[PDB]
Amino acid sequence: KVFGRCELAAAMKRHGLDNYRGYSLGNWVCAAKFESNFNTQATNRNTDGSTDYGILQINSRWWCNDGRTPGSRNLCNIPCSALLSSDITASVNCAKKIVSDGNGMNAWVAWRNRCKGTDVQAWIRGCRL
Repeated sequence: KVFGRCELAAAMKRHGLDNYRGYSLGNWVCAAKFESNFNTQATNRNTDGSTDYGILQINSRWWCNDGRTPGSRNLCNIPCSALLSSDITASVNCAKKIVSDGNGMNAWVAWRNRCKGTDVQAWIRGCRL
């Protein structure tokens, strides 16, 4: 599924991401935009052999099991395939664990490079929330 901007903002809010660990909804929306272009099916192979999955490009090195990331963990206790669903629950639950891990949203390199410090509220402008 390719979410609309305001549609994703509503789903993220519903699932408890808005101000989670102090990160406003705009931050999450912005991260999703640059991680996946709002596409739940997005996958991207990394140089180290791990793969990033779903709307928030959650990585198989630590967070999910894909069966082809040697030495990796599965700290969210999910198959990485679950992170590709049209329903964002698994991605949101796992994101919450990630953002609690110590470095906040800096875990998402596209958030640090493209969202951090910017006017992230723009991402939820006009949305009925």
